[PDB]
Amino acid sequence: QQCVKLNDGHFMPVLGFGTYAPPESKALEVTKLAIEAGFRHIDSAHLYNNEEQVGLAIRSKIADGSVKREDIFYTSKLWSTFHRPELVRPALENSLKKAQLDYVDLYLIHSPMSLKPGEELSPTDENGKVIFDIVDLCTTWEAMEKCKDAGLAKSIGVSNFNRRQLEMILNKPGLKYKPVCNQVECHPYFNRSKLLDFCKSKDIVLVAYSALGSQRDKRWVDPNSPVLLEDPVLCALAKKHKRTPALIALRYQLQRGVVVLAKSYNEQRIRQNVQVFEFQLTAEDMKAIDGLDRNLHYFNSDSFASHPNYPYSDEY
Ligand SMILES: NC(=O)c1ccc[n+]([C@@H]2O[C@H](COP(=O)([O-])OP(=O)(O)OC[C@H]3O[C@@H](n4cnc5c(N)ncnc54)[C@H](OP(=O)(O)O)[C@@H]3O)[C@@H](O)[C@H]2O)c1
Ligand SMILES: C[C@]12CCC(=O)C=C1CC[C@@H]1[C@@H]2CC[C@]2(C)C(=O)CC[C@@H]12
Repeated sequence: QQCVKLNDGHFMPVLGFGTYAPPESKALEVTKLAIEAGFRHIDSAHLYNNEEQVGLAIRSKIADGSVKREDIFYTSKLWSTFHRPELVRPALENSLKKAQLDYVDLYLIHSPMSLKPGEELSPTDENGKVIFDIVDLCTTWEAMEKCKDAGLAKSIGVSNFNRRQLEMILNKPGLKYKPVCNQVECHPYFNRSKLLDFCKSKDIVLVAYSALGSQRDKRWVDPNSPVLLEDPVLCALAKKHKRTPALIALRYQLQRGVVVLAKSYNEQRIRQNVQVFEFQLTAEDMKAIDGLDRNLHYFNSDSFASHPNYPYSDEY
């Protein structure tokens, strides 16, 4: 409903539902709850191994008449072991086959860190470092363009790119389509203000994940890291507005022109998150939240920090 117009003329709802949870179905149940609560933008990926269940949930809410297909904005992502140009369309077609849909609304390069092709999601060496691939990302992008022209994806964009990595695509000779979006880690402890200003200058929408502080998976999160939603400024703002620290975090993104994802597998929290549209943070609230920035990415593991194209080496 509240939507941004993408640089390709398509529209994306500003609030999105995060479908990923740790390997520990449930995806089916909570995705239907999300749609029932009012979410229209649904975020999945090959990586999540949940596209059958998320696709099922969406089609179920269309079949029962709750929504029409054109009312749902469905995103999947090309996994980093499928960057070689010849793998891209088959990876999209397989995503579509799993979801049982004709097209995705949005197909993303999940990460700028190409990995060796194969059946493993993150092939790693004896030293825990990912086995990386040298495929030119511009050729991956050209294959994404062809997926858009084939009608298999209404829009195409990227995820986890820094400014440099974005400029590589933007500066490609023969570029047909700019990415519509860059989906990146973004929250009050890592607000990406410089990258956000850059994206806006290029008509690229910044889409925030881990907007509620991440699920803190022991596999990649520093257990030392502060819990975002325990932040005392966020909790003081929540008390002032009679909302919750989660709502304060989501609303912050909306007011700075960031499209925001929120994962919840809890029925009460799913319904709560749609309340982000019900209230407004003041100019001073926003400045206070801006002051929380610690440049803190919660995804913080050697396995990927070792990768030559790790986006967090650059200033932004
Ligand atoms: N492109 C990428 O590389 C990338 C990376 C990470 C995530 N993502 C996407 O973004 C989505 C969200 O990111 P995220 O998974 O890191 O999670 P998140 O949205 O930051 O959520 C963190 C935790 O917040 C809790 N929560 C939700 N609403 C709450 C509320 N109102 N009050 C208190 N707690 C609340 C949830 O726990 P409960 O489930 O118990 O409510 C959830 O596990 C993912 O599911 C995925 O779709 C993409
Ligand atoms: C979640 C993830 C996937 C599969 C896996 O095995 C390990 C990780 C941890 C690091 C994540 C990566 C996805 C790519 C990320 C988001 C970036 O662009 C920087 C941090 C990096």
